[PDB]
Amino acid sequence: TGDWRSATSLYEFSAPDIDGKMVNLDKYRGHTVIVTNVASQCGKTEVNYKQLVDLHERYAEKGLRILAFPCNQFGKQEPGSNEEIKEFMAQYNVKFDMFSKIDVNGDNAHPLWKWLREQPNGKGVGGNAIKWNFTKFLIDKEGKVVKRYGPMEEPLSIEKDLPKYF
Repeated sequence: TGDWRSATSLYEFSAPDIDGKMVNLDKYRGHTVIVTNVASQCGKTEVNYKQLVDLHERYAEKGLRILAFPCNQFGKQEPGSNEEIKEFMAQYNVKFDMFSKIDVNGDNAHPLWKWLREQPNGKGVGGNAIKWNFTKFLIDKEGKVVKRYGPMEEPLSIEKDLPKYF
């Protein structure tokens, strides 16, 4: 319907986790959140998964949550099923929150990702499309997008921004 456009925070959305269960994202109320689109066959798959796991291990106890959305729109680098994707992330000891595969660009993009890219701090410079695998959005404890990091920005580079939003 498009009726997601009236939302003004992360907490108005729901999305299915990687086991297929619908997660109401208002569960993240009051937490600091990173949302990222992931892929298993990307040149930066390893550095992003290793460093997202490191961020989660070190900062979950400070209220950080990480929401990972698989996406096959970037070089068909997430071709596997949700069950295969779940198995893949086990080699990295992923313990943050894993979601079912989605599109992030175009008319079929999941409404959460359409919304993320329309935010004042989520929309980028000359257009808001997701450029490639492992874009990250940093979301504050009120559910607002505060920063967007591109595919080349390694997760450890979010660390310098993260604690101030605690």
